[PDB]
Amino acid sequence: AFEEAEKNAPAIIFIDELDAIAPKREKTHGEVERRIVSQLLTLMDGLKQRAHVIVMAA
Amino acid sequence: LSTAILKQKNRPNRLIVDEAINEDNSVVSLSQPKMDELQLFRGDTVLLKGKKRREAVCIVLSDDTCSDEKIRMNRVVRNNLRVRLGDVISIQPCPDVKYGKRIHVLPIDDTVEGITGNLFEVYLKPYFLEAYRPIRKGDIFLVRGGMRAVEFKVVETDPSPYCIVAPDTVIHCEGEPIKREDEEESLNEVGYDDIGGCRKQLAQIKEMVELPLRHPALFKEIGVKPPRGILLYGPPGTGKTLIARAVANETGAFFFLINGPEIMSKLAGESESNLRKAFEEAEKNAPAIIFIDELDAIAPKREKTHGEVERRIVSQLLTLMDGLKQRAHVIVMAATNRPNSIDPALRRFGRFDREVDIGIPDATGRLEILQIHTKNMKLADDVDLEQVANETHGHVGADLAALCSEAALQAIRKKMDLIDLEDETIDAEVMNSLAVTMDDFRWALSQSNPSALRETVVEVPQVTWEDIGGLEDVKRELQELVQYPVEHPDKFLKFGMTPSKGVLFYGPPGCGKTLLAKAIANECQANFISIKGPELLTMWFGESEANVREIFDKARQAAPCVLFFDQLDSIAKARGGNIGDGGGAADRVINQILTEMDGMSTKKNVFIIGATNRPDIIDPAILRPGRLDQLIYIPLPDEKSRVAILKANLRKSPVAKDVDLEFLAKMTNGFSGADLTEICQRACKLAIRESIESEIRRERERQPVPEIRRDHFEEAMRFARRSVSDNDIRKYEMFAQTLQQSR
Ligand SMILES: Nc1ncnc2c1ncn2[C@@H]1O[C@H](COP(=O)(O)OP(=O)(O)OP(=O)(O)O)[C@@H](O)[C@H]1O
Ligand SMILES: Nc1ncnc2c1ncn2[C@@H]1O[C@H](COP(=O)(O)OP(=O)(O)OP(=O)(O)O)[C@@H](O)[C@H]1O
Ligand SMILES: [Mg+2]
Ligand SMILES: [Mg+2]
Repeated sequence: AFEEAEKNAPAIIFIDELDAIAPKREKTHGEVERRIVSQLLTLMDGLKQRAHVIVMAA
Repeated sequence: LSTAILKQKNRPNRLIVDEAINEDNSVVSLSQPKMDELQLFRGDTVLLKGKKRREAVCIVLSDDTCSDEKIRMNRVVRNNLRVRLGDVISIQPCPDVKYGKRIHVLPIDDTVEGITGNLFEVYLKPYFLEAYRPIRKGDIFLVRGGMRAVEFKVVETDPSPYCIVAPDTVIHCEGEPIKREDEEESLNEVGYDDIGGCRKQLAQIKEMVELPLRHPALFKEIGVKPPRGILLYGPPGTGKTLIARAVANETGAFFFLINGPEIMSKLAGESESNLRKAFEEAEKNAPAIIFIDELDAIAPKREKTHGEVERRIVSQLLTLMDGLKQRAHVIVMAATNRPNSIDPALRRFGRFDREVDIGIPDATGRLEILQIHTKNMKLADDVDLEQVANETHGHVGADLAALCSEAALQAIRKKMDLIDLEDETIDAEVMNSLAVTMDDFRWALSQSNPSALRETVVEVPQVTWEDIGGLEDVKRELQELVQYPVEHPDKFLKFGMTPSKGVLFYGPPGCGKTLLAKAIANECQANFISIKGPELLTMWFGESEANVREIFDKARQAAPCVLFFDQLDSIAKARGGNIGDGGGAADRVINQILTEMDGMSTKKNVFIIGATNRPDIIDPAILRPGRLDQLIYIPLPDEKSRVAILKANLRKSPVAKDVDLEFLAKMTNGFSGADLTEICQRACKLAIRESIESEIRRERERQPVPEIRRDHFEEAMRFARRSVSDNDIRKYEMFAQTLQQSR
């Protein structure tokens, strides 16, 4: 999702049901949820404002 | 118009089932005027629809003896239609029925036994010789002749399913005979008419599941999207799975059943793949219905879940129910008795958006359920299902089935004298005499109890109102407070006053509070829940509140129910008095109790009775209006009440005539009911000691005491003591004065 997001300069990402893939790490009982949250964090940080990719969440 | 879809409109095809005088299996008779109204000729083939999606084909005949509103059938085609006498069926002209190219039949296994010759040559061939009979696939027909008449099932038809058996048509009975049990199970199939007390719920279900699948064009044109997710929720045994079976049997749409825990599989990724396969197979065969029984098994809240596979399954269910909109005609219906345990996101818009509450039936609904369950039994004439419906205050439909089963089992027990279990066979006369009577149903009602109140049930002594002496005003007030709200709510609504739903008993120890509770349990026709004070408290945090919630919920489920709190001050003590000492769980318990007392609507008839001999330490909030409104002072008995108590205790005892109870009442001024009972018990023990010593003396001389006497009571009275002091009485007097001042 993120990669074919940066591939197109005006591309946009929308994450519906953010709480599903991004629960609070303080209260969570699974390794995979924490991994996916941190992976989303790394994907967000990888953006250098040159890709011009806008990510909304609901 | 809520249940308009249940009632069937009067149509020319709609006709009452009637007995046929002379019609054979392949023909039926209708009245000539009604026949002309239907534009039907003699000798025309006719297609009969029936319950549980079963149809038959016959030949319409004109009979003047037949009624116009009635269509005449023999029992064979009635069994082919799964119908009985008094039912309404629709008859239509079956078009382009063709002579059968070949038809394959299978006889029933029981009938073939004892028939040495060929079934075809003896029965089938003369039956179909120049018959030109119309038949359908799956029909069962009986042919007379030989040693025994033989039944047959037309398994295969060509052309299918309707075909005319011309002489050139080849009918053959080779193959495996059909078991009688299979035909019995097919005939005894669950339908919409096997459900009782859920007319409104059946209306909602038919409006949501049957109408969109039959007629989706109407929903498209009116502008709405038909509901996709339907969730049946209710107490156990209320009939959710019964409704699912009825829908599965009586719906033409493809039915897919998902048992919850069956989703799980050992292989990684196989469970959500099983869910995906279920939804894909529903899409392949559309219109489709997916029934998920025990939805809470695979769909708990993801936040509370500690397993990754369970959370992935909940997410897969969310995704599939979201994509259900793309699916053309798949409808997902789920059943659960723990609707609160379901993941909340699954109850949102677009997924399980419709919820049907299969609740506890009322008196008329219980009568319908009893009529449904007793239709096959051999009831006697004296039976009265109306009384049985009125007695079962908390039964849900599984309890009524249990009641019918127990009544029939008692009926069978009454013949265990005539038939021994070790006997190899039974005389036919014993079967002929066997029948269920009203006495058996009354025995069942005596044993019957709601399934919900199976953990709170306690053995209560058989205390009767005549066992209690005095307290006549209290007895009358309690009887009215129990009977009036349940019997005549309309008057209370008319005058605008809600009936009091809370009673507290306060008084000296031993004055008759728990005895009154026992009398209420034995005599009143209301379910009784008696709980000890500290029964609910649990060390684990959050469990005591859950216990209060469970007890109040199962009180509501059994309404009209009486919820008795013996030693209420343990359950409800003054807040802040012991707040500093302890964790604070008792305050949470009392707050939960207050919430439950406030939460009850008046429509549920849950009477709450509290008993305590320490009203001064009852929490003041409990006595506030709306919760435990009526406060009753069970006082220390007076002279007339003491005479009544002494008579009630000695009612079943042999007491000498010269024993004067009036003087005993006079001398025991400050005594309570427990004190008088102790006096009588002491007199009884003295009499028993005298009798035992007399028997010992007679045995000694070899190697009396017909009743209690005046000397026994005289000896017992010197041991007697007044249990309640004057200061104790003054305590309740001050409580009453303060309470009156507050009010
Ligand atoms: N309204 C009713 N009319 C007729 N029979 C009923 C009705 N409700 C229940 N029954 C009978 O009682 C039993 C109900 O069992 P069922 O599986 O339908 O209940 P349920 O609601 O699914 O319960 P649970 O929550 O424990 O799964 C069946 O034997 C059924 O014949
Ligand atoms: N009015 C009465 N008629 C007959 N027996 C009575 C009466 N009042 C009390 N008794 C008898 O005296 C005893 C009193 O017990 P009971 O359960 O009625 O007391 P209680 O009022 O609930 O008191 P406690 O506060 O000690 O629990 C029992 O043995 C009961 O049978
Ligand atoms: Mg069930
Ligand atoms: Mg008591």
